[PDB]
Amino acid sequence: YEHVTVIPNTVGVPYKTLVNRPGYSPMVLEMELQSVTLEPTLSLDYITCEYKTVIPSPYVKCCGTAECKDKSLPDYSCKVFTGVYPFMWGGAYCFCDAENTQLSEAHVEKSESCKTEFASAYRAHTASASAKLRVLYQGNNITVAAYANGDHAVTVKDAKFVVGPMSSAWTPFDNKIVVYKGDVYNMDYPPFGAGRPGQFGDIQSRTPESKDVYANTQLVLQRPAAGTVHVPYSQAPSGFKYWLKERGASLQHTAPFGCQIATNPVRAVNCAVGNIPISIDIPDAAFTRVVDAPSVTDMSCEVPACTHSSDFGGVAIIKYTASKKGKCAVHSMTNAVTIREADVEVEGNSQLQISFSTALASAEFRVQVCSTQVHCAAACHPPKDHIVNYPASHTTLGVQDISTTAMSWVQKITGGVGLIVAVAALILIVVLCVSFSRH
Amino acid sequence: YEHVTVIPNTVGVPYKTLVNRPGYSPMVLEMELQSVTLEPTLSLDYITC
Ligand SMILES: *[C@@H]1O[C@H](CO)[C@@H](O)[C@H](O)[C@H]1NC(C)=O
Repeated sequence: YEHVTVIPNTVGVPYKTLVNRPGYSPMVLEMELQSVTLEPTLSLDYITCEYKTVIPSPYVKCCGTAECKDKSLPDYSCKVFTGVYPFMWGGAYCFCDAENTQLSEAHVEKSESCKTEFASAYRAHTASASAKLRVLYQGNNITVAAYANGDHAVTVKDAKFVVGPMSSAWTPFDNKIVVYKGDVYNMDYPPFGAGRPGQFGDIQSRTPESKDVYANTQLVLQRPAAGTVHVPYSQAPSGFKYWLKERGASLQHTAPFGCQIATNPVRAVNCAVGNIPISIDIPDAAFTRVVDAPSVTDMSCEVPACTHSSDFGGVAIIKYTASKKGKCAVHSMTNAVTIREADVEVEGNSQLQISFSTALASAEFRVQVCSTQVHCAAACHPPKDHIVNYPASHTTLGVQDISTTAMSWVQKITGGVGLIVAVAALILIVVLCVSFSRH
Repeated sequence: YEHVTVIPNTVGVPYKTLVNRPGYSPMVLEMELQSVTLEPTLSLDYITC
């Protein structure tokens, strides 16, 4: 047998789905979402890290002049100066008072630290869904894992489960993302080869190991301090290290629906959006012919007390009489109320208790068991607490709601005098019809 | 659970107060006044003999 259902995309909220098959006892299964993972694409746009500035020993000269020869290196720069008269510990370096010259040059390269610490920019666009389910089958909890895209089919305990596709294509991610060691950020990185100094992307590297790099750091030299031998540099401050200082809030806090985000691999998990379709092919072995199930008769219901709450605040006692000892499923056919229990053993002329959750001020509903219906009417009361920690979406109430006793009040209010006014209009128009024929 | 009540200021007369809580069996408590003491201020104006 094949059964298809749909459930809200929520985690930790048990769901009852009643599959019925003529000629056999109908059975209701409990399905729970352990977690749902969304794996986005991974197109590594590039990486970046802190840079090291290499400035070899400056070239000094006397009574002669140096010269700049271009170097095919990133952001390589050079300069010359004249008239410098450096002094060392033992005295002047050389005699030429002003005929001397100084040549300096520098460049910037990647740091070995990049091999361990860095920030990587990807252009992830799409994603795939995988999920974990817990199912109450034959009186035991069973775990299943499958891709929640409507394609993956999984066989367990002789039954075939298919999940997905996700109703909503929404994702918390973005086309372009930047990832640190364990943090993710939605942020539009500058295009490769156009890094703006002092900002993210100031140095661009294709891979942590690729020797080729790109840089933009305005490396300008300056005239050295008089009387000293040294090289000054106007090295641009590293925007990469700085961006780590102003990273801002991570996406695990800014993600709508709070989809928890992990790494290695990067996934977004546990966000409630849309719903999921599930198709279950269940072999008939689990199915039991109706004759096998014990009968039921003399059904009475009572509610000693009930309390509409996020928990199972409602308790109902039912008196039942059955043919023989045996298991029997229990369900509520009204979505406004949910029942924690799935089935129960029935011996005969006995009673039982059931714990349920509702949201109506007055709970008036039918309950199905052993292919029989029993009414239940009660007046719940508001609990004391206004907010709770654990989640509970079972007790969902639409705009339609039970006015309870006040229902009668509005039923009494609905009475109007339109009938009498129409009667008066008819009477006047007829007594006029003596003179009013067809106008 | 919190319950508030008021009882006449009298001694030796038992009082029944029924506290009820939905979802549980209501319970009625017996409260009796053994005695009530009023201690006034003490500002010794003076003494004599
Ligand atoms: C299934 O999970 C529920 C959750 O609390 C647990 O109480 C129960 O013992 C588990 N096993 C079953 C229902 O067989």
